[PDB]
Amino acid sequence: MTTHGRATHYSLGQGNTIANGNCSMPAVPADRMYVAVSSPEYSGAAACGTFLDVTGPKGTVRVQVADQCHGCEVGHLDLSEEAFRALGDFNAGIIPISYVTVRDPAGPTVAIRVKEGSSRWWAGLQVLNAGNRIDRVEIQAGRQWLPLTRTDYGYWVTPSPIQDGPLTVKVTDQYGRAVVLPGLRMAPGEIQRTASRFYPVH
Repeated sequence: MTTHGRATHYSLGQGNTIANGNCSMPAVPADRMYVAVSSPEYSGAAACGTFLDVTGPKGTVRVQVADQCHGCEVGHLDLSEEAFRALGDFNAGIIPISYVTVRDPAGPTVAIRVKEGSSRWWAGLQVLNAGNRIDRVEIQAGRQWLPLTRTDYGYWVTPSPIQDGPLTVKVTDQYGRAVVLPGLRMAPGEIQRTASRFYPVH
């Protein structure tokens, strides 16, 4: 589904090592290709981590959805300066664009970052590199599953305490595909990379 609209530009700059953009990314992407999307498209942070292929005057660039543009209408992207320069003249100010959300974008394996401050009492998890929208995130409780609550800042939080010991996390994407991630540690701040993927490399 192609959206027709416009792009302006902004910058998160260097960023920090904790939370970048409303999506609270661990880092500004190294290629500096990212975007802030309108509140409806941000969709309570459900758009976080997804990718847009944006077509402008000079060609097409892929950007990671990393932020919310509160003042943007639907169809109006706030591109990183770097993405904007790739599509148009930097001094243009605003450029016409068309864009689509990328299905199953190439990328690394799934990772989980436990939010700083997390404990058995209350914890937050961020899912990295799912590629598409995440429908739900669950933590194992015995042989049941405790469902997490999607925050509007890129994490999933516990509605009630979790069990001690290694965490097993189940992540189901918008297309019903699930990954189960065993052996995760209560390691706040750490990016815990796994072997799991929702779809293959090729």
